Amino acid sequence: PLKVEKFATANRGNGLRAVTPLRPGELLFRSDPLAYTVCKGSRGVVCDRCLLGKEKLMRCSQCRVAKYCSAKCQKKAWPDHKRECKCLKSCKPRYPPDSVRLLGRVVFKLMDGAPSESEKLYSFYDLESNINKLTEDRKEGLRQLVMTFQHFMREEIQDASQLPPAFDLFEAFAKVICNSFTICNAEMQEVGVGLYPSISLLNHSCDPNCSIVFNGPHLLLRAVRDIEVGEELTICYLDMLMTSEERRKQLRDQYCFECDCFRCQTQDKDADMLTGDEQVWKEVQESLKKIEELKAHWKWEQVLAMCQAIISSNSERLPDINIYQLKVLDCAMDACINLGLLEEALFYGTRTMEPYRIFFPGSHPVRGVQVMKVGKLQLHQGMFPQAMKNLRLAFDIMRVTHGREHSLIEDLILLLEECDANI
Ligand SMILES: C[S@@+](CC[C@H](N)C(=O)[O-])C[C@H]1O[C@@H](n2cnc3c(N)ncnc32)[C@H](O)[C@@H]1O
Ligand SMILES: [Zn+2]
Ligand SMILES: [Zn+2]
Ligand SMILES: [Zn+2]
Repeated sequence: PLKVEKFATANRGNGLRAVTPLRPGELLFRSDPLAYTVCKGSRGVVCDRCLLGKEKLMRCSQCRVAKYCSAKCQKKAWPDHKRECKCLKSCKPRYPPDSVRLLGRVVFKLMDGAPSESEKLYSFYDLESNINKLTEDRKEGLRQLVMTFQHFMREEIQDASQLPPAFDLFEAFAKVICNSFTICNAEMQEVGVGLYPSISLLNHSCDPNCSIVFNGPHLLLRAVRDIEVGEELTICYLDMLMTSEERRKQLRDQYCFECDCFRCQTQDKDADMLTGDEQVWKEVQESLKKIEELKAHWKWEQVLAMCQAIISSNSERLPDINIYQLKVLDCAMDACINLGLLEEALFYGTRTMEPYRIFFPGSHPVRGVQVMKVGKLQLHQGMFPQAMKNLRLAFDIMRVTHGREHSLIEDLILLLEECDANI
C-alpha cells in the first residue's frame, strides 16, 4: 500500500501528496533508475554499474569506455550496455555529453526492456518538458543535443522505427533538462546522473518536507517533517549553500519557474551567507569553479593546494559562515580525508559544523554525512567524548534522512559501538 499518490496541483503541474499521515524518517518510496550513467569526471574512477570507487577498474574490452569493479558488475551491466557499446566504440575519442549517454540508455531501455518499476507512478512519456517556456537560446542548445545524439547513436538507431513510438528527441532532451537527478555516493560526491520518473513527481521547495538519498544508483525518498493527509510532498532541487538570487537563476534556467516561497520573498539567510568583504568572496567564488572542476575529477592534491591558498591566505580572509568560504573548507576537508591528512581534515571539518547547523536546518542528509565524517575523524584520533557526541548527532539526523534501508546507517552503528566501547 503506497503512502503517496500522484495528483494535479493548482499551479505547479502534477505532484505527489501524502495518502496517510507521515512522520520524520518514514520511507515513502524507493526506486532504481529508469536509466543512469557515470558522470564525465568519475568515468574510470567509479564502477559504471554500482558507482563505488576503486583504485583499479576493469574495462570493457569492446568499447574500453565502460569500467567496472568486478566481473559480476561488468557482466550484470552487459544487457543495459550492449547497444551503447557499439556507439561508444565508433566514436572514440569523442565522448558524448552525459545527457546524450543518458538518453541513449533511456531509448534502449524503452525499446528492449520490460516495463520499469521506476515508472510505476509516472513514466518518461509523462515527464514535464516545459517546452512552451524555453527561451530561444535554450531551444538552440537542445537542437544541438539532438544532432549530437543522432551522431553518437548512428550505429544503433538509424530511423524512427528504432525509437519508441511518437518519440521526439527534442522533447526528450527537454525532459532530461528538468528531470535529471544527480546521483551522489555515500560521501555526497557527485558520481552519476539518472532518470527516476516516479520520483520526478516531486515539486520543489526551498524548505522541503521530504528528502532523497542515494545508495549507489538506488534512490530512497523519506519524510523529514510531519506531513498531513493531502499535503503535497516537496524536495529541494538545489544545494542549500545558495542565495535567493542564485536559486532564482537556476530555477529559471533549468526548471522554468519562479519561486515565491517565504525564503525567496524575504531573502532568508542571504545576508549571513555573504558576510565578509565582497571583493574577497567574489574572488573565492571564481576560484571555486576551478576547485569544483578538480574535485569532480577526483584531483585531490590539486584541490587541497587551491583551498589552502584561500583558507591560509596572506591576504584578507572570509568568515566561515560565508558560503563560498564554507565550500572551500568542505572541499579541503574532503581532499584531506582522501589524502590521509586526518589532523588537517578535522581542523577544516570542525570549522564547518556551526555553519552547517545554520544552513541545513532540521534533518538534511548533507549535514548528517558531514557530522558523521567529523565524528569519524575524532574517533580515529582518540577524542572519544567528542566523537560520540557527533556520531550520536549524525545518527539523530541520518535515522531520518537515510534510514535502516541505507547501508551508511550500518556503518554508523559500527562507529557508535566502537566509540561506546572505548568510553
Ligand atoms: C521534476 S518536475 C516536478 C513535477 C512536475 N510538476 C510535473 O508536472 O511533472 C519539475 C517541474 O515542476 C515544476 N515545478 C517544480 N516545483 C515547482 C514549484 N515550487 N513552483 C512552480 N513550479 C514547480 C516546474 O515545471 C519544474 O520544471
Ligand atoms: Zn560494481
Ligand atoms: Zn563496451
Ligand atoms: Zn523559494
